[PDB]
Amino acid sequence: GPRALSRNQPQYPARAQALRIEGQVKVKFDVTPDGRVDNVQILSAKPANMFEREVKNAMRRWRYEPGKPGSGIVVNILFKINGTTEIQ
Amino acid sequence: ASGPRALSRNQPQYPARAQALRIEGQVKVKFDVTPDGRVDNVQILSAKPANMFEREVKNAMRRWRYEPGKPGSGIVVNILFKINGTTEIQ
Repeated sequence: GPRALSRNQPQYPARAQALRIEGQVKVKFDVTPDGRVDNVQILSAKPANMFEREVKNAMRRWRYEPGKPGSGIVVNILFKINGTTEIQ
Repeated sequence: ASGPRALSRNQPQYPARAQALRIEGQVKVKFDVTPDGRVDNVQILSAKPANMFEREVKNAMRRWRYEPGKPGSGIVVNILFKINGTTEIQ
């Protein structure tokens, strides 16, 4: 059913980035026939009180094809800290 | 411009311990290039934090390959170990 057109990545909260805190947020939502996200609910957020606002802010930006609704869709959003190298 | 030119420069592995501790670092190296195109006389000029990145830097630089027949001395490179946050939608 629902077909995503744009799913903006959330901003990594600056505090969490500075502290090198990883997280996971599991979210349930509906896709309306207008192609918008609706009825967003945070199923779990670990650690909590850190990533939820940026997750909800990103999901308001998401767009799906109109005329193809669906309800009770679950996504998992991962906030990852990773090490990379550079030869200068 | 002049001097030894690299054919291959292997990126160092991020040490597991450093990944686990989510720490960054920097290593500055001075080295020579032999006629066979190998790195030699590796000198660590700075390594911060200490006792974390030196081994993986050295192990990578022994893999590097330069043009043969064009030796040189005193080449300097800076190696960064960077931590950044990324996101994934699943």
